[PDB]
Formats: sequence, structure tokens, C-alpha cells
Amino acid sequence: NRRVLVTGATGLLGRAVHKEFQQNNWHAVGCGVHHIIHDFQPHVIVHCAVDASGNLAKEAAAVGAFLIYISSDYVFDGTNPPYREEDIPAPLNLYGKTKLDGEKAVLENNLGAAVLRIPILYGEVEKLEESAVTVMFDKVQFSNKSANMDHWQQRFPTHVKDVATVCRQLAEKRMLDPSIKGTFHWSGNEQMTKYEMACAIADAFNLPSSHLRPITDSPVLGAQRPRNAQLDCSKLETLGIGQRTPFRIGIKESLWPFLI
Ligand SMILES: [Cl-]
Repeated sequence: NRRVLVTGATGLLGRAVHKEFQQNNWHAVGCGVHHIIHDFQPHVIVHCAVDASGNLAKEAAAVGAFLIYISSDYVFDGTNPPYREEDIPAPLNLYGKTKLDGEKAVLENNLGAAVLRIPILYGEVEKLEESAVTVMFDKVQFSNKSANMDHWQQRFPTHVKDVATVCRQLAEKRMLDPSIKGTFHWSGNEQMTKYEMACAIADAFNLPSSHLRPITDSPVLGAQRPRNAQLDCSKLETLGIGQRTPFRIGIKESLWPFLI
């Protein structure tokens, strides 16, 4: 009788996490929440999102639940990759600052909580817009118009199923190890720009890619972005935790229903 509560269970990552636990002998309940936490008494809470997060950390502490707060590589300035969990964060934008404030809010209100920083995600989306990787597909698929692709920012596309497996593995290790707490990193091992991802998508579905224009210049509009906020995963790898899907396989599985 192992119980897990997955917040944001309707989202891309939430659905993968909920299903990973459920298919591996866990009684999984998903939220699309203080009453649910008392009635279910979950052993583990996987939070997919600051005042609410900090309040959820208190609720988790009160029932003795292992809380996993999902965070981002955007907490780092991406000037000196790779980034260890012991490295000092320096968020360049509001997204990174909110995630870092979220982490602090959780770790300050729950001493046994874990933070899992992950990079750009993709998976079996219901809508192309659900992922910043999958939203590109129609620009790749249709060659009638030239399409500018970022070839400046270094990313590590990670399958939500990899993040889901790591969440379950971290939760299962914690069950027999109370030292499992603090900050953790998980990421795919393939360094790719949006242009390199578009190229990999084109090749996976045997599509023409000559209409794709790589933009190698630094951004000139919008919020400041980390060039290479690569996460090092030695911490989890030493613990025997991890799963990594090759992008060319993971993106084929994910985008197959949207091929026109
Ligand atoms: Cl923006």
C-alpha cells in the first residue's frame, strides 16, 4: 500500500509521473489540496507548478510526506556549464527567479523535501503547443515557407517519461533512506539547439529540411535567456537513478499522431 499524490496530473509531465507510479505498484492520485493530503495520507507528493508551493511544503511536513518539487535549469545564468547542485544559481529572467523562490519556499518550510531541476521537456503531447520542442512540428513538416530556427541557445531535450522514472526511483530510494533530500538534477545527455531538434525531427520522419534557416546570433528581443544552463547529473547517477531516451526515438514516438 504505497501512496503518491501528483499535482498538475493533467499536464504533459503530470500525466507521465502519475502513470509511471501507477504502473509500478503505487496507489497514485492526481490533482488537476489540504483535504486530499489528509484523507489520502500520501507517502510521496510530486509537485508540478511560490506562496502555494511553500504552503504545500507545510501540508506535506504535517503528514510526513516526501515532497518532490519540480524546478528548472533556468535558475542558472548559463555562462559556465555544466551546473552541479552545489553551484550558485543566477536567474536572468522572471521564470528562473520564480522557480528559485519556489525552491527556497519549499526547502525552508520542509526539511525533508527534494528539489528536482529538469531542462526543456517533450513527450506524448495532446496539443503541439504543450511542449516548446513539439510546437515546432508544423514549421518542420511544411516546406512551402522558409522557417527561422534558433541555433544559439544550447538545450538538453528530455522526455517526461525519463523525469517520471527518476521521480519514482528517487521516491522508492527515499522509502528506505531518509538522507535522500535536498537539490537534485536530471537531464537528457544530448546537447541540441531548436535548429538541431528541427533537423532531427525532419530526419526521423524523412522530411525535407532545406527550408530551415539556422539563427546563430544572440537574442535581441524578449527576456534574457541562459546560453547553456546544462545540468550535471553525477549526484543521481552515483545513486543508480536515471533513465535517458535518445531524442530521435523519443520525438518519433511523441510526434507520430501529428504527422500530416
Ligand atoms: Cl519573452
